[PDB]
Amino acid sequence: AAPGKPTIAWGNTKFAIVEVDQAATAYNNLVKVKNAADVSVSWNLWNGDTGTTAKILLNGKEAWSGPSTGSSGTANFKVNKGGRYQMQVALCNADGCTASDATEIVVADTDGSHLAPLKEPLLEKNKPYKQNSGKVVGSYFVEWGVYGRNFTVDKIPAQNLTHLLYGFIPICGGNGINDSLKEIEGSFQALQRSCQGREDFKISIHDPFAALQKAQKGVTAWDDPYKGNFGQLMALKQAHPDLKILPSIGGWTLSDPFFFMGDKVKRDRFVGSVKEFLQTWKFFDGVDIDWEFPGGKGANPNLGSPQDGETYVLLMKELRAMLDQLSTETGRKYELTSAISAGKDKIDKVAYNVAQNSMDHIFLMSYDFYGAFDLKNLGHQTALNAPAWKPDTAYTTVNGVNALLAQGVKPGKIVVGTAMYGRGWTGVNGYQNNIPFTGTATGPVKGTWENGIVDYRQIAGQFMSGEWQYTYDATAEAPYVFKPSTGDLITFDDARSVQAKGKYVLDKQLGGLFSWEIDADNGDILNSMNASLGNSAG
Amino acid sequence: AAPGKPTIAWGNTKFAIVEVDQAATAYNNLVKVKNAADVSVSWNLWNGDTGTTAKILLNGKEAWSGPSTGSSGTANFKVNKGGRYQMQVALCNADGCTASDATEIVVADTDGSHLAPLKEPLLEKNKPYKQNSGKVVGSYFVEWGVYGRNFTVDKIPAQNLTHLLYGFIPICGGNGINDSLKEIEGSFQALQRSCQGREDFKISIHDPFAALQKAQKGVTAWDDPYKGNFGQLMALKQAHPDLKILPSIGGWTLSDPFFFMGDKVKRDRFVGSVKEFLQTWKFFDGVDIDWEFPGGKGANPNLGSPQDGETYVLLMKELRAMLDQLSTETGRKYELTSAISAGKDKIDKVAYNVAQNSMDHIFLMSYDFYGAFDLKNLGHQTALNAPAWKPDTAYTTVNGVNALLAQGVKPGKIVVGTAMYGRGWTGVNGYQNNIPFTGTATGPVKGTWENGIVDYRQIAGQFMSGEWQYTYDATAEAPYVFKPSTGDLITFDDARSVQAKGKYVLDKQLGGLFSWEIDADNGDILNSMNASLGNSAG
Repeated sequence: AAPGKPTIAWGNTKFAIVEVDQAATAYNNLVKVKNAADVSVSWNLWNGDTGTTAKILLNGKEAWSGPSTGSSGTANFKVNKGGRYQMQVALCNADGCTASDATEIVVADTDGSHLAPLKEPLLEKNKPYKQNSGKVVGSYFVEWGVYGRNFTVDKIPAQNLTHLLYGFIPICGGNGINDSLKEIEGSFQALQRSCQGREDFKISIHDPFAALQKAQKGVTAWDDPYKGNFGQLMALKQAHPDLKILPSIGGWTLSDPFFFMGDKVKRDRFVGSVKEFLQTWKFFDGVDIDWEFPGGKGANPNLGSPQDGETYVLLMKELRAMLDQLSTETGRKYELTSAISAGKDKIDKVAYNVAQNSMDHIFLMSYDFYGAFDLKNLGHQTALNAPAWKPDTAYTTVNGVNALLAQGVKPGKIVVGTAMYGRGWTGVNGYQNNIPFTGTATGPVKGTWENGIVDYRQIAGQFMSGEWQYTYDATAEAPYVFKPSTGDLITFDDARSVQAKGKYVLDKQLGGLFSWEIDADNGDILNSMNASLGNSAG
Repeated sequence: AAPGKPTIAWGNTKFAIVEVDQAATAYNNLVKVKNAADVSVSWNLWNGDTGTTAKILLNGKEAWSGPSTGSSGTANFKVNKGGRYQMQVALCNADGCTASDATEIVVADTDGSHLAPLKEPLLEKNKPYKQNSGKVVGSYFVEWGVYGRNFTVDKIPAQNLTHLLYGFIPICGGNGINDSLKEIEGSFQALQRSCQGREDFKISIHDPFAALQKAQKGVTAWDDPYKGNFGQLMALKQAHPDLKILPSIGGWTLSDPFFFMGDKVKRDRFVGSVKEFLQTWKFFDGVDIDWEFPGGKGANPNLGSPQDGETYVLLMKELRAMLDQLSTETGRKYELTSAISAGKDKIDKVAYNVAQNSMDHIFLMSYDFYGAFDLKNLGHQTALNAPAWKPDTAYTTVNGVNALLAQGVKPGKIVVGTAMYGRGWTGVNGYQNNIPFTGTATGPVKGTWENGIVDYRQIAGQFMSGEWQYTYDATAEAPYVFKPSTGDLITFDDARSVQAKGKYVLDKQLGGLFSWEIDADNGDILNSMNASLGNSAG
């Protein structure tokens, strides 16, 4: 007669293709890319003839086969695709096969193929939109917002975005390569711990704890291979297969390494590490280059050179050539984008009309025009246009857009930025005709996380009541709150300015809108971004 | 300054003192008694000075110590007591110690020290009693009731018992030693699989799957070392520390090995295997010996000898001497009990007046007096007394008790049995004066699980309506249902007969009441057992 029915032995059922070492702090030791997961099963025959051949089946397809020589057995085999499988053990003899009940096993991959969709309800005032305009709707998610700000991937109103940028992936390098990090306590040392044993000019993960190890909704079990931001990004991708997730390389304190990329040896090393990073972390859909800024004038006063524009253009052609190869090997579409300065002075330094051919989108940083970094020159930090009182204002969204169009950049490539925070000053005095902006400040406003910067959420929450006057400047197309008693003044974006920006994009045929940073919004800014571009309410 | 704060690495947190191999069917390979569990921890220092010495603390007491030579570490140490501990990793230097947040680890033992109390609500008609009479209230739980009967440890109304007997632990041995098992399909072969490589005359587990591996409430996780009946018995003991759990060795089909114990070599081997079993499975509180029966007349017609009574008495003195040693080594009290035949003919074969000195309780099997095993002689299967119509009836509870008292057994040692099932016949005919019991049967009643036997629950549920007449015989003190049309007749115990038995115990100063088998009751029998002995309603 046919063999008796085997019983799957209790044992581990979660295996990984890409493994994360749990007692490793250096990137190089933290991640192990294998070709396949090593799976193992054991069975007991409590009752009956043990058959003559034992088989392991994954979804009814044989993964292993061997002689059934006893009451218990163990099979070791390799699984090369991530997913959840129904595993069965079958005992066979000339009279037939007897299969065990199925046990589900999990083969993890950076695909997020083994995960359940992270599908969370929209919070605060976020409202549902359908992404039907065909315009980009983007925002940045910051790796460190998981601590004090406590804004985790599960809180992102994901259906309201087309593009999610992850700030920020660092470039390895010590003294001389990453000095701007030193201004932030423990930041420089964390990068040297993460980069131990790794070559300078290779990409790494800044905070491996927040990125891969912190338990977050959906990746809370001890044995989940991927936890933290990466693990929830994999799951969110299961839930929204259309959302493009781009790693952002660079930023204000992480831009120093780009200034050395004039050396091709270093550039090729960098480009090869990014190819490797995308092959390691499969849920990412391309790369975002946030070099602040070719020519200098970023965090480090000692860097900047006239060669910068050329290295920038070569870097984009080369990344594009590696993304094009990756695309054809994998069958996916990889995007190459870049966040650039909106100042005409910085735009002038690069040949965007040339660089645009390697790029999918150009994220125009049309924010930070004015702030507590300047106490003498007050103005609208993100206005579309120049104010009435100073028509020649240099820093304007339109000046930014016009500079690029002038170079020959196609309008469709340009994604306009919106701020989800305001910048302010305290002690504004000596203003004329009631425009506090004509006065001078004595300091920076008390901020949410840090001085001079305020989360929109808190602006919306506390500063639109009490002594706070509110004015919507309709010439510049920008709002501002002012508290006369203390001279506190804040420049920010609101649902109306965002609407002005959204209509502008439509009129000029620009590419979409993006914002910095999603954690700071209460939903008003994102709702407005979606609405103004013509996305349908869901 | 003091070291930074370490982060416990994700990893296994469940270790075992006594380990169960998960791909082993033979008792000898299934269980491994170690002196201590082997515990392991890893940590990462994401931020700060790694200190100079690393320590592992279990509830603030150091378990391991070593040089802190980096950002990550691993400690391996031994824990010798089961329990749940708050584990912390601390980094120390001359400026102070910095302790991690606590991670709970589980060190499993057969104590059930690592488990949460299995504290389940009473089901069906079970009502709560306080065990204040000081009388024994016992019942048997059968290992195989977990399948078809589907009665698991979580369904036992545990607060309503003083003693729980687990049926049945087998004695190893093949051809000639365990032939009675052969009458039950696969039973003999299961014992040979369990006993592979183990000496004849050593105790084993019949069904290791039901006993240790079947997922049951409270022991459902893959990594719980103890699942099945044993695992839930450990947990139930956490919940009811006062309930005595006794393994029952023997029974109807497992009694054959006792007949060879006249050879001391075999007896000593048996006694040593039981000491070992109690040291392995710590939630057990002594041993129950169910030798059916010294002198023969059990399942095997080829066994029985006049020496049996002597071997029985020696076996009890020797078990007692090993339990007395175990008690003093552990500081616990171990009970030695025995289930014996209530027939005067079988009682006469042993010197109970002598054996009683080694025994805590004698479970008098005052049930099975009559059944479908005899179609010509009908009678009350568990009556206290003789019926009016046959005053000389041999098989009676009182005849059973009287035989022992006559031998000199102390009344206090005697625990009277109650049935939680009925035995019946079909086609009763030729009865006189309306007593179906004066007729003859033609077969056995259709039973619940098997022919001739009915669960009380089903008697209570289906046969006290319809054509079923009901009569309570107040002379014998026993009820019976009869269906005249088919001649179906059933003898059983009910709440009134149990009350009669309970008052008898009180009057005669007997030890308590016990029943066979708890799965079959709906609560009526147990309620009555508790009530009749004078236990207070809770």
